Amino acid sequence: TDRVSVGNLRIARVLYDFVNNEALPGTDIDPDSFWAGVDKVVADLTPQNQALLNARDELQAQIDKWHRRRVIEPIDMDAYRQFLTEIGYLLPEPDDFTITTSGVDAEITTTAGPQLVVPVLNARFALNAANARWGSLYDALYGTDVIPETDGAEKGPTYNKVRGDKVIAYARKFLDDSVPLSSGSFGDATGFTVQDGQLVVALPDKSTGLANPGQFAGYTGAAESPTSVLLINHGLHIEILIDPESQVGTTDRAGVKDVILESAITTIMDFEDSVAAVDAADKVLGYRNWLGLNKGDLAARVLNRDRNYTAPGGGQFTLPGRSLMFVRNVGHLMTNDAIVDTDGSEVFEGIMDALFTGLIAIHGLKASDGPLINSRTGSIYIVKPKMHGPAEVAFTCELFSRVEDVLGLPQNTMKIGIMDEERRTTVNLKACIKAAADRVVFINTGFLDRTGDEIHTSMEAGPMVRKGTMKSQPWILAYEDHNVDAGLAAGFSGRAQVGKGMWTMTELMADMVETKIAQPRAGASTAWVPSPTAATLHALHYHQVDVAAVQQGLAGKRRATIEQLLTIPLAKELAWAPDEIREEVDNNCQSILGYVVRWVDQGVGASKVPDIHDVALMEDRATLRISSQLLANWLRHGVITSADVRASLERMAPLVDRQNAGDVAYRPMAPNFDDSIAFLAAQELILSGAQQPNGYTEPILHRRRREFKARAAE
Ligand SMILES: O=C(O)c1cc(-c2ccc(Cl)s2)on1
Ligand SMILES: [Mg+2]
Repeated sequence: TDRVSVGNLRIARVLYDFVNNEALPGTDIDPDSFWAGVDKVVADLTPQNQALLNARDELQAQIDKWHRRRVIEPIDMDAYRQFLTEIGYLLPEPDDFTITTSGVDAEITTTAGPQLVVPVLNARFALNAANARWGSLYDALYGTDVIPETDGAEKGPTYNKVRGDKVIAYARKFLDDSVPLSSGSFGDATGFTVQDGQLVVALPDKSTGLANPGQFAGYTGAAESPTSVLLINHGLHIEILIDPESQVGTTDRAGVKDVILESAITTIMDFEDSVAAVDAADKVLGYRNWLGLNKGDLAARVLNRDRNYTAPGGGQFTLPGRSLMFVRNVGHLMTNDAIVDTDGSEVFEGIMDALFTGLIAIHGLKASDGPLINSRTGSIYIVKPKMHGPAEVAFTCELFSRVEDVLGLPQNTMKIGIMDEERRTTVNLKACIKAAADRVVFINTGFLDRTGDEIHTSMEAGPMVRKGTMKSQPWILAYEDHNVDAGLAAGFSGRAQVGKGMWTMTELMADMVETKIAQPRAGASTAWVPSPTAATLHALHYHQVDVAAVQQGLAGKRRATIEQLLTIPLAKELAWAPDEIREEVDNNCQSILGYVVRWVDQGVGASKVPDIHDVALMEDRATLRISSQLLANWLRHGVITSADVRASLERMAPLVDRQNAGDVAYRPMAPNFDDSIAFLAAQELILSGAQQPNGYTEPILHRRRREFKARAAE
């Protein structure tokens, strides 16, 4: 074949060449000893990796049997919880502690703000995310529905002045609320001056300074009529751009051209649920973009330089122009044929990701060719998804230690962002944080994956409530609060991020601005957004809410009990009219088909996907886990029949077809269903759902995408 032998490993040539030619030079790692390290790490850690995956299985089987041997009305929580304890699912909670993680950048320890997640296989997206640290508020307001397209203020082929004026008024209001003047409002401002280290704002009748002079952070141009004024509020920068000669500036009372907000403070470059990578060629493409980002030479459009300002006093300084990058590795489950052993057995992809994304990240710790791209404090930031419990966390930390040795990095260089998205992590969260107490830089919650796990875990208990209902169930509200509580009690405030989930409705920005404010109000120092535009709008929330104060107020509170966490989301007796059952089935089948068809046919793992009511959603692969699990649960307990499932898939497929009309490379699923690899993938996810380990959709998706790629190669 086309593989390179390195001890017991057989490495795909594309990967071997990529690493030797592009990734290794400049790192001062001996190529030969790097590869020997790969072979030794893979050999040493593979059995523990497999042991952990079998443990998930054995635990799940015991819970399955517990439910099946019982026939009682409601679950006896006391009994249930004692059972989870005996079998090792629920572990004892350790004593209080404070995390000791060190060498972490300010963006993570201190600054509260939006966090972008983007598919690393899409160079354009990744570049846009990296540059999304600063974004135009005017663009974000004019371009979306945050300013209503009421009569007269609608978006046309060209500039609407009525609408522009609403934009301007909106941002004036933001400035008054965020950086208030001593007297009067920015709405009446006439000009900006810097007089002896102090900001002077001219009003029609008088002039005034800031109510808090310290929020003045700097300017550009001459103090006597600056080209911009830089402000700071809750650690986030705001920049007023001054230019009376611009399209918008000409019509403005102070000649203001735009307001620029520091938005995406950090970004997660994603190798997991937002991308489709099923072989060596797909992995190399992702690795190559990750390398381009870290070397700062990725182009598809390039990376921004830092921003230059004059201090208020008159000196000079500089602010980062790029979002600080994390990478999200895949989790413990999947293998990938980018490397096989002599037996033909695929190597664990999570193990490979640590080695290769870790190797590659070394470049971000040094000079691009300009200044060094990423971490100035010398850290590598890796998000590790889908872990179940503190043993799996300890394993990931040991994998990182071993990689650090192979790479010649100081111990604890590789920091860990722990996703709390699996039930066995949730109920043992404190122990999970403790297992990573010297590497952890965040914890984070989310709707989709965690709900998918909830469904699979109690699959045998009975029929679950509908998908839309899940978002307001006691278990999940408790899960959200417990996560914040565990983080703050572990000393995250001032040290590590406490993060919340993605806003998926990309076009519903008015709704996001209205509702997402709940997350920083709950003490989240960060939350996920789908686009640079959403990052700029969500940044508004951090100007309104003092997250640090919120966190300080929550300290010491125990707002969720183990009993609440363990409250299974079972439907009541006879909860749904027949029409309601049908809507939910259609809803879920459309969700699966819509996402699956792009994934299997085009290898796209994230995009704006129209839902059943044509609302544009940007969800990752976890949308598949939840939908397939709910349908599998409804089929399992006799809520619906296999003909209902079939009929819905067939009803939804043409709909998904016409929803993809704009796409030149799209191939329809209807009417030849059993010919469409994608349609068959969607069906398999449902009918085999209950048998997939923890409801994970990767084994099936990966197989079907590989099958599609093979067909197309003929
Ligand atoms: O719903 C989620 O959890 C989620 C959505 C995404 C996205 C990846 C790329 C985008 Cl662009 S949005 O990542 N996680
Ligand atoms: Mg997830």
